[PDB]
Amino acid sequence: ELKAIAQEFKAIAKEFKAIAWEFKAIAQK
Amino acid sequence: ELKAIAQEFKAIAKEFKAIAWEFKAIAQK
Amino acid sequence: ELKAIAQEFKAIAKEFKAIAWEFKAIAQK
Amino acid sequence: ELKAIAQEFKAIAKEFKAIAWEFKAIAQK
Amino acid sequence: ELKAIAQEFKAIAKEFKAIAWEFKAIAQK
Amino acid sequence: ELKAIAQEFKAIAKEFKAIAWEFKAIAQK
Repeated sequence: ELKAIAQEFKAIAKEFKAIAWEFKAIAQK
Repeated sequence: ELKAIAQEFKAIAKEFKAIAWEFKAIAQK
Repeated sequence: ELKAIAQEFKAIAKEFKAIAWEFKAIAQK
Repeated sequence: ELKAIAQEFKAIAKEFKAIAWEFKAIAQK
Repeated sequence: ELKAIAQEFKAIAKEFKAIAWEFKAIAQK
Repeated sequence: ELKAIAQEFKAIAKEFKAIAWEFKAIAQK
């Protein structure tokens, strides 16, 4: 299902947004 | 938090496993 | 290095967000 | 080839599983 | 090991390069 | 849509290539 693929990429985008935030904090640190 | 990063990559791995499974099913058909 | 990694993950997150939207568009065809 | 895409996403999932495992080990320490 | 993480991201980059190529061919098609 | 997806995956591949290089730099510290 492409509908499932779309939803899974949406979740991946959310997780990478969080990863970017955490590395941003580590770097600033 | 590195623990947060690790958890988020674990989630990403699980989503890509699902994406691979869906594309495989699409390709099968 | 970590600052650059944080920015690269931020850009990756935005790109996966766009990919998810494109697949969503194809899914609800 | 969709079969190639599916195979490549399967490989990606396996690499991110490994990345999650490594970051978890780093965070543990 | 960050050395392992670096190698795993290098592999991921290679796989996404192939995915991009295959979708480019499907789209052109 | 597929054309845009192909281009987004191409950009993602390049970004993961850069991330891999940055982690490689941190790894051989």
